[PDB]
Amino acid sequence: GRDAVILLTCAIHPELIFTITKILLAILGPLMVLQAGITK
Repeated sequence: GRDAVILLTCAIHPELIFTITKILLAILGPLMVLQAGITK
């Protein structure tokens, strides 16, 4: 749940989880959404 994971996120491999959050926002792909099953 909460009130524990946030503490473990900054205490256990914080330099790696932050990088995942940055890629998490880039995993959507606003341009890719306009190319799903296109040009057929």
